Order: sequence, then structure tokens, then C-alpha cells
Amino acid sequence: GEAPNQALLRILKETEFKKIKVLGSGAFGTVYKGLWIPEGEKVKIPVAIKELRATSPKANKEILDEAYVMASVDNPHVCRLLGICLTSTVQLIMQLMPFGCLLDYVREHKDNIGSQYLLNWCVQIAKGMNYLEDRRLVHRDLAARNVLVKTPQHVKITDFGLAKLLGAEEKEYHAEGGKVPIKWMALESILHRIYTHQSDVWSYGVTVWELMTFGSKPYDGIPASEISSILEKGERLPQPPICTIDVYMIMVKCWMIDADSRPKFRELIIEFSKMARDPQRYLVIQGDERMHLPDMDDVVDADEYLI
Ligand SMILES: */C=C/C(=O)Nc1cccc(Nc2nc(Nc3ccc(N4CCN(C(C)=O)CC4)cc3OC)ncc2C(F)(F)F)c1
Repeated sequence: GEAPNQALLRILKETEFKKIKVLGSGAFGTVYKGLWIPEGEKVKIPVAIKELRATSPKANKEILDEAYVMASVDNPHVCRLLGICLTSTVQLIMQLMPFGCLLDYVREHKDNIGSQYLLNWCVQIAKGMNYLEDRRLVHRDLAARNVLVKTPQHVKITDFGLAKLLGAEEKEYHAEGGKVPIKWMALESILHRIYTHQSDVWSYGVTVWELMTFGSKPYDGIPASEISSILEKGERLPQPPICTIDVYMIMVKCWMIDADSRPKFRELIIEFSKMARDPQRYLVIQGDERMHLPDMDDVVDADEYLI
């Protein structure tokens, strides 16, 4: 029942790209801002380069798994892997997203973020997630931190590090114990290590909550061990001040105990899209009207660089 995965994995010469400056640091890897020039193509492509420290064979296995997933996705609302460089250190080359992660963007820019941007971001994430479902991909780590901003107008889902691809036959994926973001997790996943597209939907609800609260941490001041019981009791994240009941009810649905009664991503696209048509009706934000948000000769965005 499973179709062949015919995605190309592109191997890139080290010489083809130059790191310009560091973006983020981890012992495991450091992401770099960079320029990519395909050999003799006359284009420059802004990129983010993730290269691992001097690191374990296991570390190299995980990075390759990430590369496999990223190579296999092509959607406007998903980040895609441009290629990999097989140096002494393995490097993932990705499209640069100039405005960084969405979680940082909302926190930084709250005073200038209108209802239209929020509702639109919600539609875009739903579109990306729906695409992943079409691809039978369960992301397993959806969060504001894992959404990137190409422009304030355009966002893409990222971080396929925990991402798992379902067999056509099998709905659910059962996970060996590993470090997890409980606060974004569905209850069934927390209790049983069970992940589904519907479980992704619970995560989406939390992500929406994060955007509506302009980057607040969910269940702040509460230990992860506690969270499972709290949900069991029936506690849920509080309605955000900007949110109307219409928006909030959607989040609540995402957090329902019965996974099937939760909304489909395709539905989420429809509902948010209607709201986006008249944003002030569904999100109440002070001063909504006033706010506005944002050799290079041969530079081309990755989205415009095809094969
Ligand atoms: C939610 C935090 C987060 O994801 N941070 C982060 C940091 C570094 C790389 C990535 N991944 C990434 N980023 C970008 N584009 C991008 C990200 C961050 C920044 N910053 C971060 C803060 N800065 C400083 C100096 O502290 C500068 C601006 C800038 C930037 O582009 C300019 N593009 C792609 C990735 C990818 F994920 F690796 F692909 C995330």
C-alpha cells in the first residue's frame, strides 16, 4: 500500500556555500547564516547551515533521519531541505528564514501584531500540517518555536527531528521513551506514547494558544509530571484576552480527550480562513488599525530556485 519515495537528496560541495555569521549555538550543532551558489548557476541563495560540532556516530544517524524527512516534503508552509554537505562534519543546508522562529517573533513584536497576521499564521500552519497528513507524516513536535518566519506574511513549519512517517496500514506510532515536550502533548501521547495526526492537532491548539498570548509559556510554573493529571481532571489552557469565544472554542476542541472528536486540519484551515476574512470580529486587539509589519544582484530566494 506504500508508494515509493522518489525525492532527490542533493549532495552539495563545501565550496559552493559560505557561512556569513552564526545564528544559534548548541554543543551538538551551530546554525549559520549563509550564502549558497550552485556551481556555475549565477545565483546566490540565502541559507541556514546546520553543522554538528567532533561528534558521535549516533549524532550523525539522527541528523540524516532529519534530512530524509525534509527531502521528502514540498509545500509552501513547510521548510524544505536544499541539500546536505558530507564534510568531516555533516551539514544540513536549508532555506534561510530571516525573521527567525515565530515564538521569538511574537514575543518581540507584540505591540505591532494585528489580528490579521495572527489568523493568517493559523491558516498557514494548518495548511502545512494538512500537507504533512497528506504525506502521512506525524510531526510530533509542533510548537511556536518550531515555526519559522520567511516574512511576517509567510511562515513555515520546521523541526522534523522527532518526525515520524506512518505506514499506509498503521494509524498510530508508539514511541520508545525519549525526551519530550509534555506541555504541547496530547494526553494519549503522554500516557501511552501514542502519536497521531489528531495528536498533532492537540499540539496545534497549544501553538495557537501561544500566538494568541503573544508567546506566553503554557502551564507556566507547573511541573511536567503534574500536567498529565491536570488534563485528566479536565483543566485546559485559559482563554486569551484577545480571543473571542469563537477562536477559543476552536482551541478547546483541539484539546478534547477523544482524539477523533478533535478537528481535522482541513477543517482548521476553513474555520480560520473565514475568520481571516473579518479579523476584528474574532480577535480584539488594542490599536489594531495602526500596526504594520515588514552585491545582492543575483540573490534568489530558495522558493524561487527550482531543481
Ligand atoms: C525559536 C528559536 C529558534 O528557532 N532559533 C533559531 C536560531 C538559529 C537558527 C534557527 N533556525 C533557522 N533560523 C533561520 N533564520 C534565522 C533564525 C534566527 C535568527 N536570529 C536569532 C537571534 N539572533 C541573534 C544574533 O541572537 C539573530 C537573528 C535569524 C535568522 O535568519 C536571519 N533560518 C533557518 C533556520 C533553520 F532552521 F535552520 F533552518 C532557529
